[PDB]
Amino acid sequence: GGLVPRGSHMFIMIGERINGMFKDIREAILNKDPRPIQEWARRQAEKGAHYLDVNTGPTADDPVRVMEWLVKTIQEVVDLPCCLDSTNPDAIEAGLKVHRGHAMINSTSADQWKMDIFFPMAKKYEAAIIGLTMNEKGVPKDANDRSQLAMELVANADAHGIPMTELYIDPLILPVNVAQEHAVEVLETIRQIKLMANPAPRTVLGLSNVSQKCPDRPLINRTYLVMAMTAGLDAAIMDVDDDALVDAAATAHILLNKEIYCDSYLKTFRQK
Amino acid sequence: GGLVPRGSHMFIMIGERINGMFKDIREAILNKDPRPIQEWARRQAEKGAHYLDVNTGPTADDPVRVMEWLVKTIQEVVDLPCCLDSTNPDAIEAGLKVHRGHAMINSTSADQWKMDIFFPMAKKYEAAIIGLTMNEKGVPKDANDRSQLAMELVANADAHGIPMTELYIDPLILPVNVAQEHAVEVLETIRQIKLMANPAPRTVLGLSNVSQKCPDRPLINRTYLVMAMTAGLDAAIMDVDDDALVDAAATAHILLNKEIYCDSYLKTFRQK
Ligand SMILES: Nc1nc2c(c(=O)[nH]1)N[C@@H](CNc1ccc(C(=O)N[C@@H](CCC(=O)O)C(=O)O)cc1)CN2
Ligand SMILES: Nc1nc2c(c(=O)[nH]1)N[C@@H](CNc1ccc(C(=O)N[C@@H](CCC(=O)O)C(=O)O)cc1)CN2
Repeated sequence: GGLVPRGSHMFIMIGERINGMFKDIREAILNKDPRPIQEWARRQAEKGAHYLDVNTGPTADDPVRVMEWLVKTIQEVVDLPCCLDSTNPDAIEAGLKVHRGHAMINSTSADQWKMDIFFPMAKKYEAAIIGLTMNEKGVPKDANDRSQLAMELVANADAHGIPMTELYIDPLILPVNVAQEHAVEVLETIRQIKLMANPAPRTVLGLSNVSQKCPDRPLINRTYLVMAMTAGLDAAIMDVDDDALVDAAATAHILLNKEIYCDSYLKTFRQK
Repeated sequence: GGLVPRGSHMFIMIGERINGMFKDIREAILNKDPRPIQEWARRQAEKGAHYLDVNTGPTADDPVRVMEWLVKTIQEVVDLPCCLDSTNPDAIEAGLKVHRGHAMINSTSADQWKMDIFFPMAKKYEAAIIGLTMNEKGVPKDANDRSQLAMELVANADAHGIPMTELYIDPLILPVNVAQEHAVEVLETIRQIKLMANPAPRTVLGLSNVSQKCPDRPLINRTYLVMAMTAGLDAAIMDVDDDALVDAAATAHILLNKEIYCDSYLKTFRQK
């Protein structure tokens, strides 16, 4: 370490776009139209996503059915794993049941009853699992307070036999315009997490959160991603359709010496 | 700390452009034409530089006279301090003698006879001083080996009564295409330096080195600057004419919480 990364694993890009918070996805789900879902699956895959996040959004429909449908629909057209994005454990498990390959669970909080439910499920289905550094008492402001919750996630994951390489800790980034002070604490938390065990737990962020409902988001997203990667970030749920963002990531990845430099590294990175 | 900065000092931009390695500067110096020097002084000032680097470049002329002339010529049209960029101590001192305000000396190596000459000169003229993490044995590859030389710089500066706030340690960045492995070690060195004393020594880089004689430099420069700033960088000799670079810096500066967020932060940053 500290800033010299222990490993050289490719940065993991999790395409954010198949998420019922978006109208087109919400309506495709309403009309059970698989076309918009498959279009976004293909697009994200073509941009180099390693996982596709899958989030039902708000719905009065049975989320179990919706999640199932999304997963099957996506995996019908691309050979990519899903990052199953829900607080509903039955929605998650339904997705895991029809999922081809190793999925990612998104996510468990540091709440004990959440951990007790989600960890055995990741173990059972051999899925990676995201653990958010938060509980019912809320999201901690301080890096140190986030880190405690991180420690608690590590302990529980390990207690379920889940390897650290399968555990992705999310310190929860918040919009810089209304929660500016969090952004730097998150960086420091990422650094701390990378110290917690050997091998270390991985780290992940909902990157776009940092600019949500801010003006001129693309600059802010790509700046923060570079900062986070520097701090040790292993993965991000992010807009893989943003070419400038992915260029930024590929450049940081080279500058961290995790992939051998060549003149065509911007392309190389997207294939990896 | 660690990544949460102790302070909130504005990032220090040192305009790189008045440097005899550039033909127009070299020729302005040859013809003793003050116009190109003053033009670049004004331009850089308008882009928000806090210092202007001043480097004679290669010349068969008396560097003492050249440096004097450059400093007077620059300060004739802008109210900015100079970052006097030479290995010739008499060139440096000549510049310090005619310099208006507090200059920066660029630089001393960790060579003992260099330190013994340059440190008393900074003290005497009340100039900030850059110390490069290198000596006659060469530039160390490892962060740890760079850090030792950093430690030696701190010790000597302190032994001359120079405050840490006046000492800028340069771990020497090298082009990523031929010395890729250095870039991450430099980051780790910056982090380490920020730990060496209280208050900590400052840090600085010749940023453009990272892409020198590489294709598509602007992306690489701005990515690395963001990484370096994240690691703790306080200043950089850089191309302040590169708007994308300065946007990148301003965004990182906000994300580090060193300046209160507002929607117009890209402008705000350039005035500060
Ligand atoms: N583990 C984890 N999972 C997450 C998040 C996280 O943090 N951590 N955060 C979220 C990450 N995904 C997104 C997806 C889109 C946006 C986004 O920004 N949406 C547009 C929608 C615009 C439109 O509707 O057209 C907006 O402006 O609000 C933000 C985060 C959801 N999942
Ligand atoms: N303390 C310190 N001082 C420094 C450096 C450093 O590290 N540390 N490194 C240098 C930083 N300044 C520059 C200025 C320009 C360029 C640059 O890249 N020049 C163009 C010139 C093109 C042209 O001639 O038109 C090029 O392509 O080579 C690189 C570093 C000099 N001073």
